[PDB]
Amino acid sequence: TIPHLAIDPFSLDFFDDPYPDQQTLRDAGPVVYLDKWNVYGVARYAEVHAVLNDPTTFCSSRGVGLSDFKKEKPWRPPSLILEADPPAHTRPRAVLSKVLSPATMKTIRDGFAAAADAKVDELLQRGCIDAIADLAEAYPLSVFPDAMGLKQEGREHLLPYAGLVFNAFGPPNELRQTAIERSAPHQAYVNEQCQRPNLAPGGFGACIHAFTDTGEITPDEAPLLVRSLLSAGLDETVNGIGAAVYCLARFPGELQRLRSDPTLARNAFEEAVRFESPVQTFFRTTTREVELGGAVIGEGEKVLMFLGSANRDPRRWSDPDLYDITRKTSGHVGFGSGVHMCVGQLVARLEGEVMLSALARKVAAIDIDGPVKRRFNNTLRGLESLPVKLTPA
Ligand code: HEM
Ligand SMILES: [Cl-]
Repeated sequence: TIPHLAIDPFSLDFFDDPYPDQQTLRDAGPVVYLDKWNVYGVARYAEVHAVLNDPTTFCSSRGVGLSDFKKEKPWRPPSLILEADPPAHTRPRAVLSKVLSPATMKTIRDGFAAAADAKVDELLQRGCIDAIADLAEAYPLSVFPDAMGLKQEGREHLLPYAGLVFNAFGPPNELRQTAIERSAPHQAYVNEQCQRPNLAPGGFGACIHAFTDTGEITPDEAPLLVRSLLSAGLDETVNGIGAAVYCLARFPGELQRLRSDPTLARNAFEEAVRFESPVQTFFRTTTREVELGGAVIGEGEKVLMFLGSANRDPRRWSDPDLYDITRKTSGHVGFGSGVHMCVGQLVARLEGEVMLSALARKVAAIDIDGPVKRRFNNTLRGLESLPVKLTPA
């Protein structure tokens, strides 16, 4: 009933161009079995959405990577929020919801937008830049560690730690094992920055620790919750911004539209998240036998959701492979869906919006003028290097 496929969704060959293989996964059926890793796969929008919105049946507490925590030790203590199910999930989720709240965005927006405008001004002075290192990476590094309240020393550890976390979701291939091999110093830095004295007042980290007063989290829970914001947030936002620039470079008509109406900045970033889906994949584990799209999956089985494929499923999207900054993007799963939907999505959309706004107001053209190079990660899709020439407006 269920087709078996030999496609390795974590192969370098696959990362180089996933889109043909994703149609193959979508069209083979609503539920596939991937023989290479012994997991079920769902690549159509409808089934991905169904799995995300039934956390009771498709739990996260047994891990959202390939590894099943009922069978193997996690490579690090479990996240109190990503790797938890309701009800244990609920109060740490509420805390991070308040730490990264609609009202909190007001406190940071002016400084985030000023840093984005200043970065664009700086890059226009240079002309030909690397839109990854010099923009997609430089800008979040210039705002988020400060907004966290991190000290300056040691920040070189943040990007290697983030890439490790997302490689560790993958299967035990060389990408993952090389990442854990090099992990000890980055792990040591992050855990130490999670302690309350090392987090500057008014920042996200201090604010998490302040919630230990309310009964929502205990003092001994705060460091692990801070860890969440030093694990998630950087690489996806970097890849999202780099994806936006990439699209604006390859689809100049959309840059011209954005220039003519800079208020499209926020949706242009959201369309970039759907179009490239920085978070490509996530696992769930069945807590029972379940019927999913005509297929029967037993208990304790790993289910791989293809988020990026779901975002390009023609059964849901008109012209899915076109970048359209006026698309009705509501309902894409680039941030997930349901109880675990990205709690930091307001931070990400804010960083993305103000950067695209600065480009929309300050740049006339963005032209690729060098070899484009892809960055390989078990879970993240993004670019290594994007040489562009910026033309001032
Ligand atoms: C373009 C940027 C981003 C993308 C594409 C993205 C993607 C995602 C996705 C797909 C999930 C779902 C996890 C699941 O369903 O198991 C998630 C959850 C999460 N994200 Fe984001 N994220 C982004 C930015 C951020 C930022 C900026 C932060 C923090 C400031 C953050 C923190 C978190 C946390 C803590 C969770 C776990 C939430 C929970 O389990 O309830 N993310 N993210
Ligand atoms: Cl760790």
